[PDB]
Amino acid sequence: HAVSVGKGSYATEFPEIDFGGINDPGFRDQQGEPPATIYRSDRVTGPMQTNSWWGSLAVDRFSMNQYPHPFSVRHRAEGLHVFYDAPHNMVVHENREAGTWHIHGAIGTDFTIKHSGTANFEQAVVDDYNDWYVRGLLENGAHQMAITYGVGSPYIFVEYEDGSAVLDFDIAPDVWEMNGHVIGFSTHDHKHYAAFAPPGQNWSGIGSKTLTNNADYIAIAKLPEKDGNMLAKFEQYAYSVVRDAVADWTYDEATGTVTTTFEVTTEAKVQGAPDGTIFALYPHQYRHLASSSENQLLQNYQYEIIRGTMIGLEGKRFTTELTYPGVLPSLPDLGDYDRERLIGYLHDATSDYPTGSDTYELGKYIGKLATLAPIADQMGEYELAEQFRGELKDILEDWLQATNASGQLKGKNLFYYNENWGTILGYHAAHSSATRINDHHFHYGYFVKAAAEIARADQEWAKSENWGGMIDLLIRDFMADRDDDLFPYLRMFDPYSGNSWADGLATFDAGNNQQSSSEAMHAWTNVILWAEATGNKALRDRAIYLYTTEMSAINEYFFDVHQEIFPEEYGPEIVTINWGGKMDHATWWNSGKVEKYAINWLPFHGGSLYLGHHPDYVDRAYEELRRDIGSTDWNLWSNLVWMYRAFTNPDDALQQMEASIDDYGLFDPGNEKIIERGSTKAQTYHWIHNLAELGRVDPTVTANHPIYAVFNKNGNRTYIVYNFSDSPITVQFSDGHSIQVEPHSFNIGNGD
Ligand SMILES: OC[C@H]1O[C@@H](O[C@@H]2[C@@H](O)[C@H](O)O[C@H](CO)[C@H]2O)[C@H](O)[C@@H](O)[C@@H]1O
Ligand SMILES: OC[C@H]1O[C@@H](O[C@@H]2[C@@H](O)[C@H](O)O[C@H](CO)[C@H]2O)[C@H](O)[C@@H](O)[C@@H]1O
Repeated sequence: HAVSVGKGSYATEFPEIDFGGINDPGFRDQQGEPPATIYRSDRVTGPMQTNSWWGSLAVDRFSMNQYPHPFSVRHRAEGLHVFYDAPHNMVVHENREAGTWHIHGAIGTDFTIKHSGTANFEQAVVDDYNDWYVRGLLENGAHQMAITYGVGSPYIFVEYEDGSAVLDFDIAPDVWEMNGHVIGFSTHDHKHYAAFAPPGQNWSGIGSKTLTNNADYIAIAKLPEKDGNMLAKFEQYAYSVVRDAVADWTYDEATGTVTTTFEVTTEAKVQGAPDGTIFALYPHQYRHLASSSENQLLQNYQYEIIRGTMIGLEGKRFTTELTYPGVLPSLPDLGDYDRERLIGYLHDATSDYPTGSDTYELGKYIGKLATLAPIADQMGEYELAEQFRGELKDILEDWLQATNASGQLKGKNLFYYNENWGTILGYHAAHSSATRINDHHFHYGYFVKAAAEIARADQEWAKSENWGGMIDLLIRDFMADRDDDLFPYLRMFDPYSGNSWADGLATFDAGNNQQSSSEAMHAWTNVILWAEATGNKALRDRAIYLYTTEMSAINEYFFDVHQEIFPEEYGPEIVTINWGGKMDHATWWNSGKVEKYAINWLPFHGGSLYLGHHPDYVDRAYEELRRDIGSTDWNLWSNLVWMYRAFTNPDDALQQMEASIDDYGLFDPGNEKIIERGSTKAQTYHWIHNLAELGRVDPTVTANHPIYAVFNKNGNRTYIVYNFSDSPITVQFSDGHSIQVEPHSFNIGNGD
């Protein structure tokens, strides 16, 4: 009932859960499994994809509302409803007492794509998928309608079995261009679309509420404008149905460049149809478009969506280019702190304990210990650092074993492989990590942090035959490569939307969502560190690709650093939860003002420096939070605000820290006013004093190795490298600076 993996194991039978005498129904219901029923055809076998923009198609009989931008769509017994949020559908609402804001559209229907033979389909199943498109199959015996659609596709491709095409409207549309087999039309409220059938198959019902075509293939396009030249361009690719779509990437270690090429492969539905499509690019893509793709832009082809303006680009492929900025295992010892005061805070942290038994609360605790251990090493407190790492080893050697001393499955503190979906689940579970396959990057990222800190000091422990095998299993669950026997590809990540999606099932009418983008960035950071420590180049590079891409989406959709995406009337300077179809300044729990910003900053670690790349943003966001609070009396998590403020004004951060850090004493789970429960006084004091000495993050300098950071204080650069190798290295920076680094050390600020 368990599979050995090095010294560890995972359960292959669902354990008899030890509830610990807790009767709370919510807690008990968490210790379960994801849904038994998966709505997929027999063409889709093996580990099932989860955490996707389209997931509600797999989980609900039909689907919930989905956002294949620029459209929204939903499957129903009667067919596929299609919608586009026009400006008149978009609203920005504020609930002052709740402190929440919501940017959202409507769940309406512009028309329904129907099958002539039935309006009572039995179910809609996933019939195929690739990196960002899905093929949904509405089924009723011989009657079938296969719908191919995707984020960044202004087409919906429709294939019929045993019937023909129907477009049904509640109010008769305006057919403003009638080319026989191709029509340009607008809804009563002036939304512009087109429909395409093979030559000779002419549309009927023009002027009525129901447009019909005898063809067994049609495509729908959202048109950017009521424009016959655009209609003519959409005709060129309307018969090229996307079958394959891959996002292939490379990391150039010398330059830091992460290059991603998005390539489709299509199947021709008429003779001579080109192999290509029209893509709709999101801001995080087109702002980084490779020179070589520029000639494919369709300049005036714009769509407004929740994430700003999408633009059209034609052809088989396009490429984006991003810059990986490095990460560190920890800030080094470069601050002007009182070392005895910091040593005292390190000892104070021995009082801390996890505030729950589930993967998330245990995760926060081990992240806390892993953050303290290098600081203890720096202060010369090696015995204390060893105590922290020993505690990490004790916790991980427990959780990474599924059996007890007698060889029976444990009832808690273990991992289990759900074969139905194909996912590793940890018990105790929380935040629907097991029942909805939620948040695996957020939770398991902390387990990887703990393992990476152990590996930094003890390479033996981290070997695959020891505890490394189980760590690499957890990593595969949340970010597997292609053709993994146990897990779907890159579970958490949507390579086209550019971000992770936290909900395994996506059964919301706003599509999927992600709240803590920083806990996603923390997961990617820790995989980079773990992979560097254990000599796994392929895994490291995949995590670099994720870190760097996710960063591009965070800066657009969570922060809107360019002040182009959020509506002018939206008050806050952050979106807390991004959805497929809407944006909230709100949290998944009842919180105050600080938390609706800081949930996208925490935890602070050696990969957090991406938060400081846009100093005008950091100032604008801080000042807005300060305005709303009305002072620097933060309602909760004060230390996170001080650490954030230190990115641009460490003098201010320092004065706030000095005034309040010692307000309360040792760890108290009931009181997060000053110190957030995943944080410590030691971490806070070490971070702010390091920033005070280093100055600003400098993202204009790259290096030819991946574990580094560059800071700039009034034109004076500080270069930091950590070397995980047994051998000395030389690191070349993009500004001409060159340094040597000894084995298993920082170049500067090793401490002692
Ligand atoms: O959707 C991902 C997020 O899910 C959150 O839990 C949700 C519950 O709070 C709510 O009552 O029910 C929905 C399902 O309808 C749950 O998804 C977690 O708390 C978040 O951590 C998670 O990212
Ligand atoms: O401060 C006590 C409150 O903490 C909340 O936990 C938050 C998580 O839900 C969220 O996923 O992460 C943040 C940051 O780690 C946590 O503070 C509980 O949900 C509340 O019920 C609790 O009162």
